[PDB]
Amino acid sequence: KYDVVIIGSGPAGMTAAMYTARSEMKTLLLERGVPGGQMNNTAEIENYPGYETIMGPELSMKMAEPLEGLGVENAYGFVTGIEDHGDYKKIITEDDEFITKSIIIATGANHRKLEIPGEEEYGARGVSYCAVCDGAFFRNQEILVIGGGDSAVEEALYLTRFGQSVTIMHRRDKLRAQEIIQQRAFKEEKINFIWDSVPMEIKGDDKKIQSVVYKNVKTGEVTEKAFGGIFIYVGLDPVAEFVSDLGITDEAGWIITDDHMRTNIPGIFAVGDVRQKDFRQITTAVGDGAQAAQEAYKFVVEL
Amino acid sequence: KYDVVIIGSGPAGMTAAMYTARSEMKTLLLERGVPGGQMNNTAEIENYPGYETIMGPELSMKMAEPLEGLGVENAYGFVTGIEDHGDYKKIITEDDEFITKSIIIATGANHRKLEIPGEEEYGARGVSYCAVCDGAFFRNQEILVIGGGDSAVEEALYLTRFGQSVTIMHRRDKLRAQEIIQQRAFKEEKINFIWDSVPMEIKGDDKKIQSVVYKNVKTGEVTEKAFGGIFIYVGLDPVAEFVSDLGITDEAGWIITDDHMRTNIPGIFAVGDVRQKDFRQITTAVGDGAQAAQEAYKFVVEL
Ligand SMILES: Cc1cc2nc3c(=O)[nH]c(=O)nc-3n(C[C@H](O)[C@H](O)[C@H](O)COP(=O)(O)OP(=O)(O)OC[C@H]3O[C@@H](n4cnc5c(N)ncnc54)[C@H](O)[C@@H]3O)c2cc1C
Ligand SMILES: Cc1cc2nc3c(=O)[nH]c(=O)nc-3n(C[C@H](O)[C@H](O)[C@H](O)COP(=O)(O)OP(=O)(O)OC[C@H]3O[C@@H](n4cnc5c(N)ncnc54)[C@H](O)[C@@H]3O)c2cc1C
Ligand SMILES: NC(=O)c1ccc[n+]([C@@H]2O[C@H](COP(=O)([O-])OP(=O)(O)OC[C@H]3O[C@@H](n4cnc5c(N)ncnc54)[C@H](OP(=O)(O)O)[C@@H]3O)[C@@H](O)[C@H]2O)c1
Ligand SMILES: NC(=O)c1ccc[n+]([C@@H]2O[C@H](COP(=O)([O-])OP(=O)(O)OC[C@H]3O[C@@H](n4cnc5c(N)ncnc54)[C@H](OP(=O)(O)O)[C@@H]3O)[C@@H](O)[C@H]2O)c1
Repeated sequence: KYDVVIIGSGPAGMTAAMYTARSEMKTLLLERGVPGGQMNNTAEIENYPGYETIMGPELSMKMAEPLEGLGVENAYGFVTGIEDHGDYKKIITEDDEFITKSIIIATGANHRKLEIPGEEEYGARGVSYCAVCDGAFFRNQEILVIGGGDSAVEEALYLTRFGQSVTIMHRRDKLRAQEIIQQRAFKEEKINFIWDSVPMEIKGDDKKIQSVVYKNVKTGEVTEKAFGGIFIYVGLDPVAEFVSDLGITDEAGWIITDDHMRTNIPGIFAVGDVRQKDFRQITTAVGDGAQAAQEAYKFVVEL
Repeated sequence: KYDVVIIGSGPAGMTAAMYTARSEMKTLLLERGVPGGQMNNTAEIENYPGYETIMGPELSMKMAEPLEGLGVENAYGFVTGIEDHGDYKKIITEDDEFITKSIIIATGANHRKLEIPGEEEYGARGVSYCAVCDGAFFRNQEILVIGGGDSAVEEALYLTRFGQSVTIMHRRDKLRAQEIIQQRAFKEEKINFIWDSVPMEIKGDDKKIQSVVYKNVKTGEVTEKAFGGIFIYVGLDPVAEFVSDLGITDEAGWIITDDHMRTNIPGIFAVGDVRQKDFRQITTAVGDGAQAAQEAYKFVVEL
């Protein structure tokens, strides 16, 4: 009944949906939230070719704009499972079932947790995984940012708009982030570093965070320092629970595809951040999405 | 002396160059012509995520804009060859030589010729491979477009701005173009079709084209019909002459890569339309470019 159902309306899904709709495939695009995916949790995007710098939620709106005029059917849905019935597939959401000849899984990735004490307790109250969401709550605070990748370092630079200082705590002595971003952080006067360190405990009063205990990974030295907020950027986990049974995931839970976005299962493709891969960017999301869309067209044509 | 040299400044090269420069790689971007590649020969781009519709040369300018501020060194060059000297590579242009640790080949593809009589003779004078370049010379003419793919059909739709009529001659009875574009052509009153036909001869007076002879591929029926211009869109050939010796090309001349944009030769990558692949779009150009850029960074880091 659908030719293709795309699950997730971040940039990979949105590109896939634009491409399938342009091939006049009967196209359903399911999204649990706001179109844009991670781009809506991104302050400034500088490396999407075509735009010099653009705010994440604006790029999200621009990518979403044409979809309805192309005849993509946009619908709310949280997908909880997928069943392979051979020559069609069923997709289960909270309240619905959808039958389709093909599926493109574009559900992305989620913030990895520290799994330390205080992290859950202070969730609403000092602990954050999203600087554009929460930064303004931390005006004039000493902010801590955990991680040494692109997100940690970019989000620390963004947060300097609000905080008195932002400290980046990284578990080695060399950042993973792109050098251009490293350099901007090195030069920014409101950015401090705690190198070779990991957080051990987030502590507070029963209302909000007050301090963090951490440890040096070369010496075991333990320090406790006051902070008013902590933003955590220690990597990603896959958003793929709805296929855990199906035999298309690696040991960490990422969806395995070949180079044409194909899983094990004929007619189920996966694109973007949810796939097993190293390089997670909007460029490769868009690329993957277009490729899967063309593979779904051919699969459905042949069916 | 360069960390990376990218050859060609279409969207794949431009994305690669943006990414390498952001990793602070000493980056040279060589282009024989105008930045933009094929996008500058494209009238309206509707399927680049982020833009609802944009003229090709404008998207070209937007992609080129940030490169110099990122420290990409933009230079004129027609590359004629590449030598692998093990731990560095040399690139030869008309007048220069460049030494680099890595190379990303982003030189794209060129219009395939019909290789029929009149095609060369009327090159300047009725025969064209570029509608945005030449269309306005054909105002009120009966224009012929050869091919049944995305280019033929889109470029025929564009040309209806100028011609009295545009006829699309395709060698089968079903177009290859995206269905949305097929449908727009079917509905457009100024588009006619000559199905199941191939051109045999382009004829004219010693000044300009006047007629085309063609043949029906199911019956052998031969027809000659008057036209004032012919635009040819019968597919692509690789632009890779400068590596023909090197053992990285297939029998048709496309550059073979794995899924990380790697050739046989360590430190030489290839991206975008020049690669052996099926799906040639700006989305997959940009994707390939970003991936190669990250692979070049790692290669150079390890060297
Ligand atoms: C802080 C930050 C800054 C970044 N900055 C950049 C940058 O500047 N440049 C860049 O190239 N990349 C950047 N990235 C990476 C980029 O955002 C991602 O690579 C990209 O968004 C991945 O797109 P996607 O479509 O695969 O997944 P996502 O954008 O994650 O979209 C997945 C979508 O699936 C939906 N979804 C998930 N589960 C379900 C379900 N069960 N049912 C229905 N819908 C569901 C989600 O709501 C989401 O909208 C950044 C990432 C972060 C966190
Ligand atoms: C008429 C038309 C319409 C199109 N419309 C669309 C569309 O709407 N959407 C879409 O997604 N795709 C479209 N495409 C496809 C898209 O343009 C290409 O996929 C894309 O431009 C490929 O980018 P690239 O960087 O790999 O190669 P290119 O854009 O071809 O760029 C290659 C560059 O290399 C340079 N170069 C070549 N040889 C050398 C040399 N020896 N030394 C130095 N420089 C050199 C060239 O001058 C060129 O600038 C269209 C194509 C055509 C022809
Ligand atoms: N501008 C952009 O293009 C952009 C922006 C944001 C994100 N992204 C992409 O999105 C993907 C995810 O990025 P990310 O930065 O969110 O994750 P990431 O690349 O996995 O980086 C996580 C960082 O946190 C470190 N870390 C992990 N645990 C830690 C701990 N317990 N204490 C201190 N530091 C810890 C990691 O250390 P190690 O380095 O030792 O592993 C790493 O440096 C990447 O592929 C990235 O390039 C891109
Ligand atoms: N909007 C976009 O995304 C867009 C726009 C333009 C181009 N592109 C991409 O760029 C790539 C190249 O596109 P293209 O259209 O230039 O080439 P293409 O996909 O190779 O299509 C060429 C068309 O011409 C036909 N043909 C070949 N020889 C012929 C002859 N002698 N007489 C009549 N018809 C003949 C082919 O026939 P058969 O079909 O029988 O082979 C085919 O239909 C494609 O991958 C395409 O999708 C994309």
